[PDB]
Amino acid sequence: EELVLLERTLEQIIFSSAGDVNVYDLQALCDKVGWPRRPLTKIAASLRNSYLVATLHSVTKQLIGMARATSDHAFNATIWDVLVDPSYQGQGLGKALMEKVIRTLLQRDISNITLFADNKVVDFYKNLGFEADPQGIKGMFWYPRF
Amino acid sequence: PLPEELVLLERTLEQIIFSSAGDVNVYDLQALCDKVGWPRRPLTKIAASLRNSYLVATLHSVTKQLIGMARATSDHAFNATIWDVLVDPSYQGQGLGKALMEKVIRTLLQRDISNITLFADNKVVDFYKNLGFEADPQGIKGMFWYPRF
Ligand SMILES: CC(=O)SCCNC(=O)CCNC(=O)[C@H](O)C(C)(C)COP(=O)(O)OP(=O)(O)OC[C@H]1O[C@@H](n2cnc3c(N)ncnc32)[C@H](O)[C@@H]1OP(=O)(O)O
Ligand SMILES: CC(=O)SCCNC(=O)CCNC(=O)[C@H](O)C(C)(C)COP(=O)(O)OP(=O)(O)OC[C@H]1O[C@@H](n2cnc3c(N)ncnc32)[C@H](O)[C@@H]1OP(=O)(O)O
Ligand SMILES: COc1ccc2[nH]cc(CCN)c2c1
Ligand SMILES: COc1ccc2[nH]cc(CCN)c2c1
Repeated sequence: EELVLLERTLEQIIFSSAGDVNVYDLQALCDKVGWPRRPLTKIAASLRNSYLVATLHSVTKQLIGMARATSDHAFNATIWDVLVDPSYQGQGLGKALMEKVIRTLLQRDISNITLFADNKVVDFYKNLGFEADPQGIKGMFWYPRF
Repeated sequence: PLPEELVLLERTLEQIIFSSAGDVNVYDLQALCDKVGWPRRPLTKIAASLRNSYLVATLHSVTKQLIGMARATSDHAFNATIWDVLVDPSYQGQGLGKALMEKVIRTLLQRDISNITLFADNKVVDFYKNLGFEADPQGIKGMFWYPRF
């Protein structure tokens, strides 16, 4: 559940599966990457209803990474909202976070791990093993507004 | 407002009721899955997936026979994903799949989930395009981790 990813010095990055994510901290994190504000009670509703909530913390605690997944607790998991503090990207942390996400889902016996990737991020997930439109399957949205 | 359960159609020589009540018997479901050719899954895990599905929607043939089902997970606020849309082959081609999906979308809209998603086999993509679903908007790709299919 908890786990020290790395340690540096001039700081240790901790990965957790607890979901101890305070919605104010996550609102800050989201703002840094330019995601639009959303009602904290709705954010909190979506975290409370996420089968998996994974976090990166930089204890010197500061939330610097998150991923989450909805699942039907049996067959299928979908990964929404993975993000790493901009001051921390390029350090291999997005990779680490995802890698424990996939492992934790595989341990809970979810064999169908899916996501929806934006154009500029598809190649980061292809590296980790994800494969777009396998055998022609297509991901579809009802009247999107992106 | 769309009620929890309602009657879609009336024919004789049988009415067809939709419901989002979610009370589907895992046995009946297992048999419907057999008909469409699906391999059988462990009942306790099917039971777990229905239990953990935000929306379970049924089509029954009163005269109760399960003839249609769709389900969706969700995070209760933002996103929803529709899995296992299926209709008994004897009742396909009647507009029942179309009817079932429209109610699913409406229910998810009423609960104010605005991001409604699914993953479509190649053969069924046009079916969902008819209903307003758009594939790969803005380059977004649906991805799977090491798919075995
Ligand atoms: C969630 C969705 O549905 S879409 C994804 C949402 N994510 C976002 O775009 C929000 C902001 N993004 C981020 O937080 C980060 O850019 C992330 C999560 C995409 C990646 O974080 P980073 O820390 O930059 O990635 P990390 O440092 O772990 O790099 C991992 C590997 O992927 C590579 N990589 C990083 N970014 C990208 C990219 N945009 N495209 C391709 N490869 C990339 C890195 O080079 C590295 O490769 P290597 O291990 O082979 O050297
Ligand atoms: C579940 C997923 O996420 S992927 C979908 C997986 N589903 C399956 O493979 C299970 C087996 N297949 C089925 O259950 C059925 O084919 C369904 C549910 C897809 C369709 O059910 P049906 O009752 O046959 O559909 P319905 O009668 O409502 O057909 C509606 C319309 O869509 C059209 N349509 C039906 N099947 C298809 C198809 N495969 N591709 C494109 N259009 C189709 C029909 O011709 C009909 O035309 P209309 O525009 O005149 O109405
Ligand atoms: C509503 O959540 C989703 C789902 C899929 C998505 N693809 C791209 C984005 C933009 C943010 N990278 C996004 C958001
Ligand atoms: C072949 O394994 C998988 C994986 C996910 C699936 N969803 C629905 C089905 C029935 C066939 N479409 C299915 C099968």
